[PDB]
Amino acid sequence: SRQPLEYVKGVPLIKYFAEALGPLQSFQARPDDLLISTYPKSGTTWVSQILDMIYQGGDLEKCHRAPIFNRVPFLEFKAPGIPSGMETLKDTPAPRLLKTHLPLALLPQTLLDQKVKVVYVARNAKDVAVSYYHFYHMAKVHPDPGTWDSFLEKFMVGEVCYGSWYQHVQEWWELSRTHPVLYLFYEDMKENPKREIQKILEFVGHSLPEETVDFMVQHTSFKEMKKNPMTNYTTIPQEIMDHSISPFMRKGMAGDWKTTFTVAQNERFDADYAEKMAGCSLSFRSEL
Ligand SMILES: Nc1ncnc2c1ncn2[C@@H]1O[C@H](COP(=O)(O)O)[C@@H](OP(=O)(O)O)[C@H]1O
Ligand SMILES: N#Cc1cc2ccc(O)cc2oc1=O
Repeated sequence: SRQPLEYVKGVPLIKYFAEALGPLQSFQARPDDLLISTYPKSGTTWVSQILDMIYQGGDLEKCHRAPIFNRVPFLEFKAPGIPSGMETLKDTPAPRLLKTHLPLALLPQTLLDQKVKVVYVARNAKDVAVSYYHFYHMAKVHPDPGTWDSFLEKFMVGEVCYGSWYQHVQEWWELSRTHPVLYLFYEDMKENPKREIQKILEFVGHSLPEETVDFMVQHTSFKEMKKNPMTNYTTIPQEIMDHSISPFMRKGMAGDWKTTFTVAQNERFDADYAEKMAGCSLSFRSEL
């Protein structure tokens, strides 16, 4: 493991994800599919759990039928010993929830032709960066992230798995212009999850009772999801993920980046960020 990244169409990737793209070429989307798309560490699991509960009518015992990574197939996923997004998906009953981090340049065209509904979650880049740094350590398939300063440097030039956060959040934002895309923010979800959930409920067309929403709002909170082995990844083998080094469910906070970023890193990050997100309507909250 810890192989360096491989590049495909300008997108750096973990070697195994890269290979995954082959079999991923045969994939056929259905009109009733729903795609969960985020830049890594931006709240994929949060919203996956939310979405699956909606798909099970709120029943909690049904959501414990299997790991979230089995309930929500990971499109580009493939790893040494353990089913590939494509396998797991063969036994996946419709309507299907699917997970991806792929930028548009790599996204299977079938998804756009079938006009598949997309739920996109964005998070502030500073928190994403810190989160991703910690994730790199614990998720052993990735290259050495190095020191934090070193990793922060790569993250600014997009030399991390999945490429530039700046390109990802902006390209799906423009797609939303003209594809059914619910475009959400991690920090809004943090602020008032109930509100975000109604948005999701509306988006997917379903409608659920208050009692049921508050129910979901609470079994989708960080602590509950941190408790639940069907969401905390603690059944994924040690070799792929060691939660000792760092939990998948680490902090779940907005503003955590302030205890990692140095003042110098912050000033340099802010200056470069301006340049890159210039002429863009996207407006992020670094803190609540
Ligand atoms: N229910 C929840 N509420 C808030 N944050 C959550 C959450 N479940 C997971 N997260 C956080 O989302 C990040 C991982 O997202 P993804 O699923 O996209 O990889 C981690 O952030 P931290 O590293 O800040 O803890 C994780 O703690
Ligand atoms: N190896 C590996 C993994 C990479 C990975 C990347 C993104 C993600 O959301 C979940 C992931 O889970 C993994 O097990």
